[PDB]
Amino acid sequence: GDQRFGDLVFRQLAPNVWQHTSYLDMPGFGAVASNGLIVRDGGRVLVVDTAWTDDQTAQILNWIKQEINLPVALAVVTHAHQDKMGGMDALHAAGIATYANALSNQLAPQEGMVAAQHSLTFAANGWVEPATAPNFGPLKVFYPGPGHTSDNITVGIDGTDIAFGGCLIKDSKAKSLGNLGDADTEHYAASARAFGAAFPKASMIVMSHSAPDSRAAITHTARMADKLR
Ligand SMILES: COc1cc(C)cc2oc(=O)cc(CP(=O)(O)O)c12
Ligand SMILES: [Zn+2]
Repeated sequence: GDQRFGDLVFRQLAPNVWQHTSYLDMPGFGAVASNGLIVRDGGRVLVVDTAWTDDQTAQILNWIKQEINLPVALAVVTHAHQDKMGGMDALHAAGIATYANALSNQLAPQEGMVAAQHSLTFAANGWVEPATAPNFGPLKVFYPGPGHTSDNITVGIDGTDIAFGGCLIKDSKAKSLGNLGDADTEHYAASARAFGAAFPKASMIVMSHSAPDSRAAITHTARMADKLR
């Protein structure tokens, strides 16, 4: 079940995979939950996305120390908004190697974010160029095209049924596509479907603002995005 740890929530999704959840009271939008992932790969831990803030991200590291007690080898962050990169300084203070889409690192300063230390680049078909993602273990990084943002990336976990859509994917009952302020509305539907096609065996879809869902999250998100065109 859900584990409350200070102001954060942690939920085990698989033997080696947990979801981290943090909250930011955004004036005009309530207290918004954001989810990322924690993956144990043998004797090390890999993180997908920060929490909203440095303090919350340090608390993620504290939870990892108490519940897993292995070094965090790297973190990858999935676009240049605060819910995904707001805690970069906490990762750096902890000595953790950080990775983001090159475009996310380019956008970070203007978005008020600190850039990751390393830039991922992507082949024309969307798969990460492997030399830019060394030692990623089971994390398979895919750029599906522009959607929630132009830089949004996605992550599958090899050896599990889990894929992470970040803010690109909304749950199967969602009423809207959320914050479209930086979105590519023309390309969103295709990008959502490209995420599903990249991880065809993923039956558990994890996303930024809802609990994990079935693949109906992908079909429903794409069908809603069909309207934006
Ligand atoms: C940049 O961020 C946001 C901006 C605005 C105007 C509203 C928002 O409302 C949310 O609920 C979540 C976010 C972060 P997100 O776009 O999900 O990365 C958000
Ligand atoms: Zn965003």
